[PDB]
Amino acid sequence: HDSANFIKPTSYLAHYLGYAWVGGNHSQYVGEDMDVTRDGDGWVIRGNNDGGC
Amino acid sequence: AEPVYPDQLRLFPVNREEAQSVKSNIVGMMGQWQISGLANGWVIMGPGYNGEIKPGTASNTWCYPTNPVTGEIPTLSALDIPDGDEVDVQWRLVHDSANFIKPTSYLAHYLGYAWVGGNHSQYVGEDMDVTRDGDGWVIRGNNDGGCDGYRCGDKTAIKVSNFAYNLDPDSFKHGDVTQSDRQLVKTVVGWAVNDSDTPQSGYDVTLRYDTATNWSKTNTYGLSEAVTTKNAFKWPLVGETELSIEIAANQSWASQNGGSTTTSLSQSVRPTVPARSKIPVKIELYKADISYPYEFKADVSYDLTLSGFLRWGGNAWYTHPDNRPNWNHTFVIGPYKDKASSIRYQWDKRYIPGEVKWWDWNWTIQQNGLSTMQNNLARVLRPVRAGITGDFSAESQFAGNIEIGAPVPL
Repeated sequence: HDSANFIKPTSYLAHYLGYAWVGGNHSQYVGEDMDVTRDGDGWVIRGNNDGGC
Repeated sequence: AEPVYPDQLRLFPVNREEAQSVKSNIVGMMGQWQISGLANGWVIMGPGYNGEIKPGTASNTWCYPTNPVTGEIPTLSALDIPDGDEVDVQWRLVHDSANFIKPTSYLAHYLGYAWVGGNHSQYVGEDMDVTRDGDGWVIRGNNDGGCDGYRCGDKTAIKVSNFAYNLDPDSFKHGDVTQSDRQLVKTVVGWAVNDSDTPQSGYDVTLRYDTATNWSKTNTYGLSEAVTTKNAFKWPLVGETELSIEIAANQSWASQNGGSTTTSLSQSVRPTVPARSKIPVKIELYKADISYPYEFKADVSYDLTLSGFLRWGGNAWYTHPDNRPNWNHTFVIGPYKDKASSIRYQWDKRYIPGEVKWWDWNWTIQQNGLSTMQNNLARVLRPVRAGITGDFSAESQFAGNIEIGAPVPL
């Protein structure tokens, strides 16, 4: 849940390698508007998909 | 950045990540089509907007109070039970109304179980019957006379079993060990002769006895194909004859599983013999039944099982069923063993929506209040200490004997 130390660097790493749509619908920048969820024994971080794009 | 407990929230500071971390609880606590701000231009929308979090502005802001409090379950002092045997201690434990019967009945009531009480009172935990059943105990409301209500004859049942003891290291003692029904297995006698000028200790005699069992199972399948040709010919001297040719092929597959278990036991003697002397030895093995008494001081833990049907008007199960189903659940009152049976683990992890799989404690906090649930759970989980005396017995065990004799000069 650390945005400045964990969420931003990993999103930027994914962006630099060529992955698409690293971000949420409520911002224009990489690593913004990201949702964190608990799934099984791990965690999933993905951009918010509410509204339209 | 910091965990947020929903019971601490107040609609007067709340980050977007904090609001998203606890989303369903915040959405459930606001009216439909209500819009309130979070912080730094972000606002959260109520039901009908599907809980969307989008930039906006508002004067009504959610705000975690400047100094929130910790909601840990308090720890109480131990309860002392008069000394006796295991069953006496259990009987004294399960017949305490103020310390055992009331807290467990209130815990069952708070979770949504129906009819926790007897017919001769209007309050929870009153008019309860205690009975001895097998290796455990059953506590249920008295069902004499009549009652008025939908399925008022289906009283919730509380069951106690699987008692365990955590001994104090320096308190255990045991008495005389006695044997009965002794049957001989095998014996051996021998001599150790030393004719040198120095003491010698290089001698060894060993007796060992083993038993074992085994099992296996096998499955087999197969196929077969055959072609036959038959004709008739006339050959010199033999005359008419019949000639038949057959060719065949087959395939087969098999699979096997098995296992075994072996029991063994051995005895050895290694004497030291003085110079110019001899020593006799003897080893014996028996089967016998063993008995001895013991005593100690320990801490008592047990399993708690609740059985009944959940109320239609609301219950604490995380799916919130409304068809009045029959329910069973077991708690372990003591050291941690599993997540599904640990009250403390579920209570501590109530700020993570993905960990709520058995009981919804935030619902109970909303229904009854934080301090009421804290005190009830503190009374439920109170430690218990007592002194124990008992008896041990077992059939068909092993008994041995090893002897070194006196030296005889050569």
